Amino acid sequence: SMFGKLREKLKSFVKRVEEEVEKETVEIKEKDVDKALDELEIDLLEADVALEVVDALREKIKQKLVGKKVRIGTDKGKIIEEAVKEAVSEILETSRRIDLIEEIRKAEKPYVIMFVGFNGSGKTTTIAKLANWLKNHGFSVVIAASDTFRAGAIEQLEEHAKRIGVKVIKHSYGADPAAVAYDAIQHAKARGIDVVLIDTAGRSETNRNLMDEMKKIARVTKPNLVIFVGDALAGNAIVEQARQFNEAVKIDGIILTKLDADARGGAALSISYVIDAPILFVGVGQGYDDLRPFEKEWFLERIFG
Amino acid sequence: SMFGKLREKLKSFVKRVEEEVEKETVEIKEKDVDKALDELEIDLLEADVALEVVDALREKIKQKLVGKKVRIGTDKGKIIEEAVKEAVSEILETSRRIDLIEEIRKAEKPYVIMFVGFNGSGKTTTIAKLANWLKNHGFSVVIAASDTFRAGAIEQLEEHAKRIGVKVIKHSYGADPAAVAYDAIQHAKARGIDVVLIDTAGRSETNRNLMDEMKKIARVTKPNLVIFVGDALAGNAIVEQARQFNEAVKIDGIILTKLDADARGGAALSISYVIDAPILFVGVGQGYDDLRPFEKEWFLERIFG
Amino acid sequence: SMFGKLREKLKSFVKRVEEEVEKETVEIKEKDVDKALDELEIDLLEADVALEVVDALREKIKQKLVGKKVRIGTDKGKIIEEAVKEAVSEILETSRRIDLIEEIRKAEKPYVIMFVGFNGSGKTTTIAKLANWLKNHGFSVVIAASDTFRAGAIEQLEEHAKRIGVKVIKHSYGADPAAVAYDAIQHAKARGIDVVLIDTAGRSETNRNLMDEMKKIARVTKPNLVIFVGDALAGNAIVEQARQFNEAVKIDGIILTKLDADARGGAALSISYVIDAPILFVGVGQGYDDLRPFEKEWFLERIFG
Amino acid sequence: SMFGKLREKLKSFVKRVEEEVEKETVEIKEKDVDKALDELEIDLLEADVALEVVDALREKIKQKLVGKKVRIGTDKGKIIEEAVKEAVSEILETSRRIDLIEEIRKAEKPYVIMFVGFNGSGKTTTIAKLANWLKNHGFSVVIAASDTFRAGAIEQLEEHAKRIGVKVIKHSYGADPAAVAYDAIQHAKARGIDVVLIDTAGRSETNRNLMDEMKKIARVTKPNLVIFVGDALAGNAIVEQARQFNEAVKIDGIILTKLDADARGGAALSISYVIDAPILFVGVGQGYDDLRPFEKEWFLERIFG
Amino acid sequence: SMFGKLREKLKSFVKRVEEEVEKETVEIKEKDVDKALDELEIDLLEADVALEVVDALREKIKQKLVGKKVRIGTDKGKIIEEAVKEAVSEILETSRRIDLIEEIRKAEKPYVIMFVGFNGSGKTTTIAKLANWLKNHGFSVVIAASDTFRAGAIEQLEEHAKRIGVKVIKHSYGADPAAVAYDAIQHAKARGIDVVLIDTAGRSETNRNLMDEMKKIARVTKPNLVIFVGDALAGNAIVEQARQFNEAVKIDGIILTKLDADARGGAALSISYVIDAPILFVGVGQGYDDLRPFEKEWFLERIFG
Amino acid sequence: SMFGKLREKLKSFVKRVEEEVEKETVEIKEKDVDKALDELEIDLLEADVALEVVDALREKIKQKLVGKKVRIGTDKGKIIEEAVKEAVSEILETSRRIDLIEEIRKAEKPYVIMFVGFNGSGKTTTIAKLANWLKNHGFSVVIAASDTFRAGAIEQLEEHAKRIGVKVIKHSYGADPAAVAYDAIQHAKARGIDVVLIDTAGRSETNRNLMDEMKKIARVTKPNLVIFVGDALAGNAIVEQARQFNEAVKIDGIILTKLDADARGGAALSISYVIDAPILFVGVGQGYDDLRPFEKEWFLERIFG
Repeated sequence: SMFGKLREKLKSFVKRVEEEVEKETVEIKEKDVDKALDELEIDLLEADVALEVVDALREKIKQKLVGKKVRIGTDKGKIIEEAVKEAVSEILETSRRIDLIEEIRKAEKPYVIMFVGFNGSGKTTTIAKLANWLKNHGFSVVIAASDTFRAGAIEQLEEHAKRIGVKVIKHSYGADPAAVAYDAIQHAKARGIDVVLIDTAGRSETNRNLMDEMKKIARVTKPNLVIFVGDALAGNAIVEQARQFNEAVKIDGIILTKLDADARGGAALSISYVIDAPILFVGVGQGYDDLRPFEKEWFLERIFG
Repeated sequence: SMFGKLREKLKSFVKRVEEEVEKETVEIKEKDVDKALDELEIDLLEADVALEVVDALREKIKQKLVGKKVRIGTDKGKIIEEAVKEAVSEILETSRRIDLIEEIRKAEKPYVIMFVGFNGSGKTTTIAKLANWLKNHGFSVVIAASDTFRAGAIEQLEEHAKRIGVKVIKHSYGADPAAVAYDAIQHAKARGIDVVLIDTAGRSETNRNLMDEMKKIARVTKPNLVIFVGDALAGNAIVEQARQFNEAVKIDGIILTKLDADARGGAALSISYVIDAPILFVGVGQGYDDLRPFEKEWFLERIFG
Repeated sequence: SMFGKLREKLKSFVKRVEEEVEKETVEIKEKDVDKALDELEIDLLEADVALEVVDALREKIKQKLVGKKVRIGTDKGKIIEEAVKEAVSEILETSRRIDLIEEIRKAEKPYVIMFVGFNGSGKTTTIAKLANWLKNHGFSVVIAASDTFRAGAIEQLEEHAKRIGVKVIKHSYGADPAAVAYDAIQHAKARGIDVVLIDTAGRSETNRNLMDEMKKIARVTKPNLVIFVGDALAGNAIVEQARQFNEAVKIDGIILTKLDADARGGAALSISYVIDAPILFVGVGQGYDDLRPFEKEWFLERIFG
Repeated sequence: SMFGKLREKLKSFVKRVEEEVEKETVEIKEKDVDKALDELEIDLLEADVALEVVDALREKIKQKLVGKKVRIGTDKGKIIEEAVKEAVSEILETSRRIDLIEEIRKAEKPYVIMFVGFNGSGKTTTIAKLANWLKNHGFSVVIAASDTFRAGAIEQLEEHAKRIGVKVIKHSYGADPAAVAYDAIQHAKARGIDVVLIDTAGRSETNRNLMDEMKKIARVTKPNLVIFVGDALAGNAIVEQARQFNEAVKIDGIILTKLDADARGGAALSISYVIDAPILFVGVGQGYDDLRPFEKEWFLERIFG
Repeated sequence: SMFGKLREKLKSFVKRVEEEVEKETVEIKEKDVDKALDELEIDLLEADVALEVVDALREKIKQKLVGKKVRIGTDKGKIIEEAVKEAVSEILETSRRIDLIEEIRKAEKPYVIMFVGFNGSGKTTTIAKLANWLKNHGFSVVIAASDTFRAGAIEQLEEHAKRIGVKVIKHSYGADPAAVAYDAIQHAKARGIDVVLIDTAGRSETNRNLMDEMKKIARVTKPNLVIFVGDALAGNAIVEQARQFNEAVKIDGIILTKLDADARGGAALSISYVIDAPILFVGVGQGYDDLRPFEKEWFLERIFG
Repeated sequence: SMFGKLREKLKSFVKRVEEEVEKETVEIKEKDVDKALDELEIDLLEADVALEVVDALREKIKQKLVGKKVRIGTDKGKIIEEAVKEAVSEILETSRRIDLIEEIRKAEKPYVIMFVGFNGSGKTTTIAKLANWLKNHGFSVVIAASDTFRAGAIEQLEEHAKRIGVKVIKHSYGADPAAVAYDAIQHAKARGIDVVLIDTAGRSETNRNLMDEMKKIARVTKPNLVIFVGDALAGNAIVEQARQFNEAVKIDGIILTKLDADARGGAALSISYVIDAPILFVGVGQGYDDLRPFEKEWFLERIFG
C-alpha cells in the first residue's frame, strides 16, 4: 500500500538476477547484471524515475554486486536484494539534512520561511499544518497571506489558522504580494514572534510572471529557508516543477503532500537527489498531525514492503 | 464564525429599520422598509446573493413588516429581526426535501447516483465520504471511476475507498467515461450491490465537451439521482456552475463543500432556491464524518449567530 | 477621406452599367444590371457588407433601374448614380429614429442608460463624452463604474468625469458589477439626478460569462435604453459583436467610434440595418465634441464624396 | 488489417453466446443474449461506438436471435454470426443513398458543393482528389479557395490542382471567404463549368466563429450538396464534429479519410447512422485514386474479416 | 490631481517622523527614521514602487536626516519634507539626459527611431504626435507601418499622418515587419527625409515571437534610438514590460502615456531608475500637443502637490 | 513551378543591373549594384529570406560584380546572372555534407537517429519513408513510437510500417517517451538491427515542455544523428522552429517536406545556412520514393528555372 509500481519493478530486477544465479559457490557476472539493469532502466523510466537517479542506481548496484559470490545453497534473494536496498538508501540520503527546530532556536527572530509551489501542490494546508507543528514545539508563528488573487484559498487558510491560534496578515484582494510579506515580518518584529511563514501564489497572473514574483518576494523578505511543496500524485510533474523554482530561487527543503495515496513512487524517490535538498516533511493524511517529519527508514520500508 | 458578511448585512438592515421606529404604539411604515431594503439589495448583491433571492427576500420581508405596530416601550429589534429570520427560512425550504435512505431502500437495486461538478468542487473526496456514510447505514457501495483523464484524482479515490472497504471500478487512462460507469453497474448487478456512485470529469478535454459528456453518461447509466457538488468558497461561481449543469442534466440534490470556511454566505444561501433542489449534505471539515446531512435549523443559526 | 473602399466599389458599378448603356432613347436592360450587380456583390462582400444588406441593395437597385430609359445624349451617370444613392439611403433609414433628449425629458427620473460592447470598442471614453453632451443640454448625470476588473479604465473615466463635473460611483476592485449600478441609481434618486450611465465590462472573467453578466445588470437596473458601442475600424467584427449582444439584451441604439479613420465602410453601412437599431452618435475625433449626433445626410455625402 | 478492435469485440460476443449454446435441438434463450449483449455494450462504448448505434444493434440482434433453435450438431457460430452481420449491415444502410454523378448530370450548372470539417480532417487533399475523380467522369471543375487564412494549405491545393488541370479561384490572404466562393460561382457560370467545389476554413479566427462563417457561406452560395469530411483515426471526435456542423448547416454526405489505418472502427461504423447521411467516399491511401466511392459490401467484409 | 497614492504615502512618512520630533534643539534619531521608513516601504511596495527604488530612497533619506537637529520651535515639516523631496529628485535624474533635437541635427540622415511596447501602451498615437512635434521643429518625417497584422491600427495611423503631412510606408496585411521598415529607410534616403519612425507590433503572432521580431527589426534597421512606450495606468506592468524589451534590445528613452489620469504614480516614479533610461516625453491628454517633453521640475511638483 | 517568388525577385535584380549597364567596354559600377541590392534586400526579406543570408548574398554578389567589364555588344544578362547563381550556390553548400549510408555502415550497431520537429512538419510520414529508403539499401530498421500522446499519428505510423516490413516499438497511451526509445534500442541490440528511428512529440503536454522532453530523450538514447524536419510551406516558421530545437539539442541534418508545393522558397534557401546543417532529404510528393536525397544542382535549377 504505497509505492507499488516502484517496488514491483525493483523486485522484478532481483528475480531476474536470481534466475541467472540459479541457471548458473558461483559468482555474479557483470554481463548478467548489465542486462537485467537495462530492463530495470526501462521500467524505472516508465515509473517517473529521473534519468540521473536511474544512472546513480545502476552505478551503485553494479559496484555492489559485480565480483560477488553466492555460496551455493544459501539464499540468493537477500544478497541481491541487499545491494538494491543499499543503493536506494544512498540516493535518499544524498542531501545534507536540516534540523528545523535547532535552526530556528539558534537564529535571530523572526525566522522567515518562504514556500514555493504550483496550485494544487497542497501548499496552503501544508502551511497551516506546519504552523501547528511549530506551536506544539513552543514557537510563536505568524502567516503572511501573499497569495493575494485567491480569495477562496485565503478564507481556508484563515479558518485553519484561527483554530490553532495563529494570526494571518492579509491585505485586500489583488494586493502586492511582497508588501504583504514585509508587513507580516514587521508585525512579527513588534510582537516578538518566532517564525513567519509566507504563503505564495501558485500561478501567474495577467502581466505578473510567477518566477519573477518569487524573486521579488525573496529579495524583499530575505527568507532563512525556502521550502518547495509538491503533490506526490503528480508523478510526471513535481521534479520539473521543483527544477523551475530552484532556478529562480534556491530550494532548501521539500515537502511532499498526499504521499499515502502515491501508488507509483518514482518521482518521490527522485526529487531530493535531483534538487539536492532534503525532504523535511511528508503529508500522509488529512489531519493536522498527518504532516510528519520525514523519516528515511520509514520511507525505505514503505518502498520495499 | 461562518457567514459573517451575510449576517452583518442582515443585521445592518434590522438596525436601520429600528432607527426609523425610534425617531418615530407606532406603526412600521412601508416607505421606511422600502428605503432600508434598497440598501439591503446593494449589500446582498455584493455578497453573492442571486437577484431572484434578493427579490423573494424583499417580497417576504415587506409583506411581514408593513402594517405592523411596535408597542411603544417594547423590544423593536426582535419584531423586525423575526420577520427577517422567517424570510430567510422560507427561501431555504423552497425545494422539496429528499430522504436518501428511504429512496434507496424502496428502489430496485442498484440505486445509481451520478455526480456533477467542476474540478476543485471537492467532488472526489465527497464521493468517498458519502460511500462511507452509506455503509454506516447498512448499504453496500461501488464507485465508478469515470474521471478517466485524472490519474492523480483516481489514485486518491482508490486510497480512500480501500480504507472503507468499497470497490472502485476503473479502466485505463483516457478510457470512455460512460463505458466505465456501465461496467460498474453490471458489476453491481452481479454482486447484489445496493448503490453505484459515479465519479465524473470536472473539465473538458480535447474534443470532449464537458456538458456533452455528462449527457452521454446520463443516457448510458440512467441515474436515479443526480447530485451537483460545489465549493462554498467559490461564492461568485457555484450558482452559475449549477445552472450550466442543470441545463444539460437536471439536478436533484446539492452538496456544498468547505462550508466551515465560508465567511461570506450569499451563494450558499441562494443555490437551493435558484436550482430548485435541496441541499443534501454539507462538508464542514476534512474527516469522513465531516460530511453532514443538511440541517435547516443548524444552517439558520449559523447565519444569524 | 473616409469610406474609400465602399465608394470605389459603388462607383465601379455605376461605370459598368454606363458602359452597357453606351455600347447600346435606349432602355436599361435587366440582364445588364443583373450582371453588374453580381460583380458588385463580390466587391461589397469583400468590403464587410453584410449579405442581407447586399440583398436589400440588389432588390432596391433592380427595382429602380429596370425599365428606365436614358434619353440618348443626356447624362447617364446621374440617372444610374441616383438609383444607387436612393438605395443606400433607404438601408440607412430603416430603423425607427430616437430623439434622446425628448425621451429623457418625458421620462421619470432617473433615465438609465446601459452600454454594451467589447473592450477596444471605445466604450469608456464614449460614456464620458456623452455625459458632457448631456450636461451641455441641461441634464444632470451620474456614471456607474461597473467595469470592476479594469482599474486602469476606471482611473481614466474618473479623470474625464472630474473635468466635466460628473460624479462616478465606484466600489473596490473586483466588486459585483450589478451592485455598483444599483448603487448609482439609488444615489441618483436621492439627489434628483436626471440620467444614469452604466459603464460595463467588455470581456469575460474567470467564471463570469460576459453575456450572462449583461443579463444580470439589465435585470437589476431595468435600463430605459441599451446602447451598443462599436469600433468602426474593426470592420470584420462590429456586426457579429452587436448580434451577440442583441441576443442577450435587446439593443436600442448604436454608437460607432473612430469613424473618421474608417477607410472601408461596409460594416458601418450595414450595422443599423442588421441590428434594426438607429445609429445615435458617431465618434469622429479625440475631443469631447467629437461625438456627434448621427446625421444621415452627412453620412451619405461622406459615402458618395 | 483495419477495424481490429471492433471485429475482436463482435467476435467475442459470438463466442460468448456460442458457449451458452454448448453448455446447453436447443433454443437460444433471451436471458443468455441479454447478458452477452451487456458485455458487448461495454466493449463497443470503449471502441467509440455511439450509444444510439449500440442501442440499435442490441434491438436488432435480440430480435434476430431470440426464439431461434440450433439443430444440435450443426454449426452454431454461423447462425449467431449471421444475425450480427445483418444487424451491422442494417445500421450502415440506414441513410438514403446518393448517386453523385446522376445528381450532377440532371442539375442546372454549376452544381456547387460545399465542404465542412475541422483542420486535420484531410479536407484540402480530399477536394483535389474529388476534382480529379469528377474530371475522369467527364465533368469540368473549379475550386474556390475559401480557406483564406491558411496560405500553406492553399499553396498545396494550388499545386495539386495545376497537375490535374483544374482552376483555383483565390483572393489575397485574409479575404472574405464567402466573396471568394461567390466569385468562383460567377467564373463557373461564365465558362460553362459543371461543378464548383468550396474549400472552407477548419478553425475559428479572431472574431470569426467557425459555425457562423459556415452559415454565411451557405447563405451566399446556396450549395446543392454539403459534404462533411472527417479523419477516421480521430475516433473519439468525428461524430461530435459532424454533429456540430450538422447543427449549423445540414450535412448531405460524408467522406472519411485515412480509413486504411483505422485499427478501431467504432466511430466509422457509427457516423452515418448518427448524422443520417450516407458515406460517399472513403480515403484509403495517399494517391489520387485512393479516394474510392463507398462500397457497403467491401466495408462489411473489412469489419468481419 | 495625479500621483495621489504616492503623495499621500510620502506625506504620511513626514508626519510620522514629525511626531517623533514633537514627543521628543533636539536631534533626529536614526532609530526613529528606520521605523518610519519600514512603514514607508510597505506603503510604496503597495503603490507599485520597485524594490530597488524603495532601497535607494531609504539610503538617501537616511543619509540626509540622521544627525540632523531641529531647532526647537522652528518648522519641522519642511526640514524632513526637504530631505524626501531631494531623495525623490535624485532618483528621477539618475539617467543621462538626451536632447533629441540636437542628436537629430548632428546625425547623418535619416535618423531612425524604433518604438517598442505592448498593445494598449498608446504606441501608435504617440508616434503620430511625435511626428507632428518633429515637424513643428523643422524636421521632415516618414513613418514605417511595421505593425503589419493590425489593419485597424494602421488605418488610424494613416489618418493622423495625412492630417499633419507625413507619409506612411506600408505593405499588405501580414507583410514582413523588417522589410517594411527597410523600405521606409530607403524611401527616406531617396527623398532627403530627416527622421524615420518605426511603428512595431505589440503582441506575438502564430510562430512569430515578439522579442525575436524586435531583434530582427533592430538588426535590419540599425536604429539610432530605441524608445519604449508604456501606459502609466498599467502601474503593475510597465516596469516589467520595459525589462523584457530592454533584455532583447537596449532601451534609450521612455515615453509614458495617459499620465494625467495616473492617480497612483509608483511605477512612473520607478521606471527611469530601473531601466536606466530618461523619460523623453509624457502624454498628458488627447490632443497632439498633449505629448510634452519631460520636465523634471514639473514632475516633482505634481508628485508633491 | 516551385520557388516562383524567390526566382522572380532574383531576376528583377538582374534586370535592374542590366538596365544600368545599358543606359551606360563599360564597367559595372559599385554604386549601381549597391542600389539594386538595396531593392533586392527589401524583396528577399518579404520572401522569408533570413537577414544573415541576405547579408551573405550582398557580400558575395558585390565581390563578384564590382570591377567587372561588360564587353560592349555581348550578353550582359549572363555575366550578372552568373554572379547571382554562384552566390546562391555558395550559401547552399556552406554546411559540411553527410553521407548517411557510409556513416551507418561504419558505425557500431544500432545507429540511432532522433527526429525533432513540430506537429504538421510531416515528421511521422517522413520517418516511415526513410525507413523504406534504408531497407532498399540493405539496412534493417526499427521505429520507436515516442510520440505517446497521439494515438492517431501512431496508428498511421503502424500502418505504413507494416507495409514495408519494419517493426514499431510502442507502449500504452501517455507512456514515458524516453522509456519507449530506450526499449526500442534494447530490442534492436537483441536482434542485430542496424538502425533505430525515434518518432518524437511535436507539441508540449500539460507539465511536459517540448524542449525539456527532447533533452531527456537525447540524454537517454545518445543518438548518432539528430534530424530536424520542417514543412516548406510554413515559410515564416521553419527557420525559427529549427533555431529553438537546435538550442535544446544540436541539429545534424534537415529534411524539408512538401517542397514541390513551395511557391516562395526564401525559407528553404535559408535554413541550411542559418542552422549550419546540410539538407539530407527533400519531400517532393506523397509516395514513398518521393523522399529524395538532397541534390544541390537539382535545387539550384529549380530556383533559377
